[PDB]
Amino acid sequence: QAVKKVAQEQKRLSDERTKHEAFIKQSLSSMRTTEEYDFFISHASEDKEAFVQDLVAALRDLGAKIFYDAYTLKVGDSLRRKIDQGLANSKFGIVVLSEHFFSKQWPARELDGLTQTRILPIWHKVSYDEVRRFSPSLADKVALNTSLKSVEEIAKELHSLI
Amino acid sequence: EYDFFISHASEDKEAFVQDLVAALRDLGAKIFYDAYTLKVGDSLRRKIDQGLANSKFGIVVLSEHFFSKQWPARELDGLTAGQTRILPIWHKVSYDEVRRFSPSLADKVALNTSLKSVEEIAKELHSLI
Repeated sequence: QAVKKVAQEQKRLSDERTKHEAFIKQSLSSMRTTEEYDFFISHASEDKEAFVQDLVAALRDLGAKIFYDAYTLKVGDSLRRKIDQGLANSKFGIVVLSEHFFSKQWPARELDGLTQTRILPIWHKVSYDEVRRFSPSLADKVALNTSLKSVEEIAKELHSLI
Repeated sequence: EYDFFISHASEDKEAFVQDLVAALRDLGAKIFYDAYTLKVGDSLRRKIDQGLANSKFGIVVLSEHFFSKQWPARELDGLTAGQTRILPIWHKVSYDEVRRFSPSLADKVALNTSLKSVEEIAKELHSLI
């Protein structure tokens, strides 16, 4: 009888997951509907070899043009000026939201300013409470998750913007 | 008997487990966790079997520290199965890196701390009484 409630929870979790995938796909459709390069990707020094390499390896196979060596954050400058120089070069921009990213200690106003738009944040190995601590607004809104989709699926989803 | 039991790595007990146990105790549920913290040399399947006997439901928290303990593949793929009384919780872990250990566990949907808050996960767990 105890398993039945686990089944009910299972069904609820499944419906919620369905709604979430629908939401992000609907926002990307509105984003595409609304530059020499396709994407640029802002990340920390620690995430570069770990996740970013795999993502650009995934996107370049689909035929996307990216450059990630340029946009490594040293945590010594403004986030705004780093995302605007990339919007001048690329069609879209990606920010990898991780523990290494939040450890740089960025001004609240800039994180509040990260949120049609051409910028797409990707949650990588973070909890909701943790993101809510640095900026509750950034955590409240929707973004891509590495906990929900594989790197390859994420790459296809991004490629739908071009 | 107890309501839940929550197995976990020794590293996540102060970061997430203490918070969840606190939240679930604030909701009137009785759970125990210090007895079900696992060492690198353990049998996952037998440990959960001890857990389903002194409590009604079981919780496994899937984190980098949990996977750093190299469990057998058969014991992660067995978390899934058959009637199921166990509830996995994803905490700060990537999809692809779960696949490295168990694809069957990665395709199964579970509670995700990147989606809900600890208080929200607590309520959502309390719905099972």
